[PDB]
Amino acid sequence: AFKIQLDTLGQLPGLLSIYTQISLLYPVSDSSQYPTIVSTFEQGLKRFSEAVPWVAGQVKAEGISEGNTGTSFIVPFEDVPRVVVKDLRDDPSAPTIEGMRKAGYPMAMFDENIIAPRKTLPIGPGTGDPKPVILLQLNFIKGGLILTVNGQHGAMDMVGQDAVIRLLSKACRNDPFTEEEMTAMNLDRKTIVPYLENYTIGPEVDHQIVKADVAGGDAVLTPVSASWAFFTFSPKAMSELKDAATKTLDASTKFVSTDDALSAFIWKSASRVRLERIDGSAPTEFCRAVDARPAMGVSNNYPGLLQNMTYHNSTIGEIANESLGATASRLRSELDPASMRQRTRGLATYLHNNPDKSNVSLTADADPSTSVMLSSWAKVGLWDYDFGLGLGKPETVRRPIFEPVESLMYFMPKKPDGEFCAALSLRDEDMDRLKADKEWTKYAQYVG
Ligand SMILES: CC1=C[C@@H]2O[C@@H]3[C@H](O)C[C@](C)([C@@]2(CO)[C@H](O)C1=O)[C@]31CO1
Ligand SMILES: [Mg+2]
Ligand code: NA
Repeated sequence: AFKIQLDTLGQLPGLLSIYTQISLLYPVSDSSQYPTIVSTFEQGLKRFSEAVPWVAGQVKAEGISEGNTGTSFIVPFEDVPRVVVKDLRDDPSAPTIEGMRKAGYPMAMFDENIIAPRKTLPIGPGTGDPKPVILLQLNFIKGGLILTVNGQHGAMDMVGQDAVIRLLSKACRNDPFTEEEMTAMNLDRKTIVPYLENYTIGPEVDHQIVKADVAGGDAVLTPVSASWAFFTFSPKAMSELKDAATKTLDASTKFVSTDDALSAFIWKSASRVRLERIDGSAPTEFCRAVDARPAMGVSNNYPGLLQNMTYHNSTIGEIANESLGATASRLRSELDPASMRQRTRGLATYLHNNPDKSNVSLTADADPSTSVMLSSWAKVGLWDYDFGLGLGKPETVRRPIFEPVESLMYFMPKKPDGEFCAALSLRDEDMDRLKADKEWTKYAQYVG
């Protein structure tokens, strides 16, 4: 038995309600291999659960009442995490490995309804019902295997989910866990962010509390037609964007990263096409997800939810028209560790002080029409894991498609050669213009 209070940050209503999904594709040479794939995975899940029982638990809330959104804990559920095994080899609506390869692994070929064990959003059957900490699905497709992992978002951010998956891979291989891994997996969560003393409200929580007169909130489904698409950026395209940004930096900015440069290029490209439907004076906010473990001095192997955002406010015309380096400098300027730490402590403290957490959101004031809400998974280690399956490393690592959430965006785990894959969700008007935009298509290959 275990009763592990979630990270205070994981008590955010918008995180408690969603699952983060990721899919790994492997080629499978012969259908004779599938029974061993399954048994290897089941034995790995069993070994993992024996070492760290909470990975098989569920997230459960208690103390909910009027004006009290309660407190959630990881508590026992089943003996092992649930894996669903699904044979799609003869399903004509399923993808095939050759179809994938020919289309360049599009998001539309990773349909969460077909290849994931549970939806991202709390929509449909069984989303009212236990919330398992992690759920898995093995999908047999013609010539291949799609492994999908779902993580309960209050229990883990993608850095934490990567930590968990990485240890699952070790458990499948029957490789020992290190002492540091075991320690990180068992750190107390409710104390991992030290609170601020005598804190009511401050700039730490700017852009994170919903107000009646300000548009924003969690996973806003806009009443406009929208879609998801992947765009790939070659290692050369990425280095040319980084070069272009580096040449045009603000005087206050010594350097920017590859990630900064692409995030900036997208904000600029989005703002540029949006000029076709709104005035340049229209405000625009970039909300950028940031792993807060380094600022807090926490192990990269901590499997919980320790993430914040940085916020950047300008206007559509300014962002579109300024240099790439000006825009990348905006982003880099908010990454001082001391700042991230103070802001993160402030958010955690505000949450701790307030039984009613219903107004708190990482995108509290991000207007979907003009904003960019981006989370980069570029640094996570998913391209390296083989799960003892004998299939080699993943051929691709892609997020499943789900309902369009206007202005929400992700970077996939960076391919070892340096290729980036960006998932963009935009209203049709914006998406169509972006795809036809020469400055965009110079670097971005549309995949879908
Ligand atoms: C459905 C959905 C998932 C989201 O993904 C990334 C990150 O995992 C948290 C979130 C704040 C996030 C959480 O709400 C985002 O705003 C969202 O709507 C996000 C945009 O930064
Ligand atoms: Mg409320
Ligand atoms: Na050790």
